[PDB]
Amino acid sequence: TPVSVSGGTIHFEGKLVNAACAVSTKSADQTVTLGQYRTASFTAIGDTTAQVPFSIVLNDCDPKVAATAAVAFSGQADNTNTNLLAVSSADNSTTATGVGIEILDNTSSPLKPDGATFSAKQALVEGTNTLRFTARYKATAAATTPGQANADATFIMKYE
Repeated sequence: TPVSVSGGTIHFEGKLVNAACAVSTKSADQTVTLGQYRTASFTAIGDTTAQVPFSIVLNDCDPKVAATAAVAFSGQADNTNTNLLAVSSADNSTTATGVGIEILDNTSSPLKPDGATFSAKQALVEGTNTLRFTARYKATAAATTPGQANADATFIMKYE
């Protein structure tokens, strides 16, 4: 018996600015796999899947230029809960409904995906610095439907 599954990926891009730090070329164009989940196991508004880790790696940082770094995220927001990213599918596949994608900083704080809600400021050390995040699905309806649940977002660095 086939199973109904919801899952997909989120793709992140950012500007390559030679500011206080330089963003790794790997981090500035990356795809994070969120997993596949049994659709029937989403049974209530607010159900969430496991947090999937991803990183933004900064190279060649100079704390003398800027003591701290933070990140904001921008994408098309879910209409039911605008603190989540709306999900989409490829043309050959159906889109899941009743879920959005949540991004959290390393303090476990969700970030509104409006391009102006920045993560907790992190102290920089000379050279390479790792900024850690997670992503997951969050149900926006009690009854969800199966399919692909992908998103595209941009990230924005703030050095202070």
